[PDB]
Amino acid sequence: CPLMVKVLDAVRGSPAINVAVHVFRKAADDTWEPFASGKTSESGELHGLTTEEEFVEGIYKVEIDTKSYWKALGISPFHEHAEVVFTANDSGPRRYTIAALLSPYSYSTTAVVTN
Amino acid sequence: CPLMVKVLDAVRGSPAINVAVHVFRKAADDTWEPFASGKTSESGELHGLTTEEEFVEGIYKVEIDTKSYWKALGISPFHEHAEVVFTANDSGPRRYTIAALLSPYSYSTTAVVTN
Amino acid sequence: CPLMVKVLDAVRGSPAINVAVHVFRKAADDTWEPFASGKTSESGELHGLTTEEEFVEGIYKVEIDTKSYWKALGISPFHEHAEVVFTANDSGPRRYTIAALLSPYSYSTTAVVTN
Amino acid sequence: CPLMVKVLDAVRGSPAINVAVHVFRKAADDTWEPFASGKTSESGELHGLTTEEEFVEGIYKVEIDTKSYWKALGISPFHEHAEVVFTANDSGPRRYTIAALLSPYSYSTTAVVTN
Ligand SMILES: O=C(c1ccccc1)c1ccc2c3c(cccc13)C(=O)N(O)C2=O
Ligand SMILES: O=C(c1ccccc1)c1ccc2c3c(cccc13)C(=O)N(O)C2=O
Repeated sequence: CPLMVKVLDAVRGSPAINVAVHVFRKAADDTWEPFASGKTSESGELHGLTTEEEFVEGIYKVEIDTKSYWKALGISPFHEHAEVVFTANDSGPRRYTIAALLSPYSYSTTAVVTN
Repeated sequence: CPLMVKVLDAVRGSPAINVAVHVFRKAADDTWEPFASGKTSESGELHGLTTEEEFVEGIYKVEIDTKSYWKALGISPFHEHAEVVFTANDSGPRRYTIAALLSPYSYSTTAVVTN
Repeated sequence: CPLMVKVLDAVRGSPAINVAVHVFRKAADDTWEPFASGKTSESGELHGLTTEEEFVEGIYKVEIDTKSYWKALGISPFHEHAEVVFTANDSGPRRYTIAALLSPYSYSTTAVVTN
Repeated sequence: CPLMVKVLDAVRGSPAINVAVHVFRKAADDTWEPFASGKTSESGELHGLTTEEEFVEGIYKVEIDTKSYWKALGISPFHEHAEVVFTANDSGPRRYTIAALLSPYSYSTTAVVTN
């Protein structure tokens, strides 16, 4: 897949399993169109969101439902979600791994982009 | 102020200066209503966004224009911006510091919430 | 002070208070010579470690006792400590802020170096 | 392997390739004994450091030579290295992934521990 999302839990030192992830693409009218969604697996990874032909140039938003993840563990976290917004494929097709490392009052996100 | 934003640059080891920050409150119709904005100071800090009276309970979005910052430095960035979305004051008024540490392909954000 | 250390807790969204910090200078024989130490304040900050005269060029180690902090909170940690090792003042005296953001299984450290 | 190290570059959004990594184990006399070493591959991963039978309980230090990585890219970074120190296998054998995300003036490190 040209787009993979990986989510880790910095409290438990584990993959963050069953985290909902929604992907949107900015349409010509500037609205966010639903693009793909899924949940992280037991390895904290979400594969198969899209294909090379569907994943054309554009601005994409990945929204990771971090609040439901923490709430299910009993925690009332700070953030409603973790959103990552980015222009994709501007210089031709690339493969993107969007990684997120989650704590109740902090998160980090990183992209690894390969050709 | 009950809300302060602080932005750091992990490439130069410095405050991130003159970074545009916009704050929104979620409206009854789920749209984002612009509320306050500013540019970070020489210390990477943005003070005076709001007041205790005005900063009522609700869902808030802080959008940090990370792409303009990296463009100003001649460095290719990944993200269009860094967004932080949170519910405020759920258990009473708090002082919020939203800190963001920026790299071209990664950012982290942390909330320091004090009483 | 030319050297300040600031520690934040990503689980509680707070300064990390009463965290032990030890600073060492590398000796001619490659051993670590203890130099200064302290505990972070209510703001997570440790000031007054050293002075401009004393803080000459050299390699310095800051060891943050993250394991004691997490043990005090009843939370199982991964690391024995967080170490930060750096060469100081290579291009002249600077003011260094060493910031660390702590989670039980992850930490980040950043230097803010100003003139 | 029960111990894997993965290193990423937050400036370029890429694996950090050919990074030297040295692992030490604390001996009964409290000294650091060399345990294993290697370099990250094209995927920024270092596999094969040890075996399940060799990787007994103990305190381990992983030193990642982040300074040589940056210097080879023309950058004079803040840190001399990134060190991660941890007790392993205290509650029986586990598999450890030590991940490090590198910027010139910042790094983060995370452990994913699985059973
Ligand atoms: O988020 C921070 C951080 C991110 C990665 C590593 C270490 C600290 C951070 C860095 C520096 C400061 C702060 C603060 C609050 C919350 C986070 C940080 C803060 O109040 N101040 O003054 C910092 O300098
Ligand atoms: O973002 C990561 C990170 C966050 C904080 C500290 C160290 C690494 C991170 C952790 C683990 C993995 C990855 C990956 C890509 C990008 C970032 C990470 C990745 O591909 N894999 O396999 C990781 O395990």
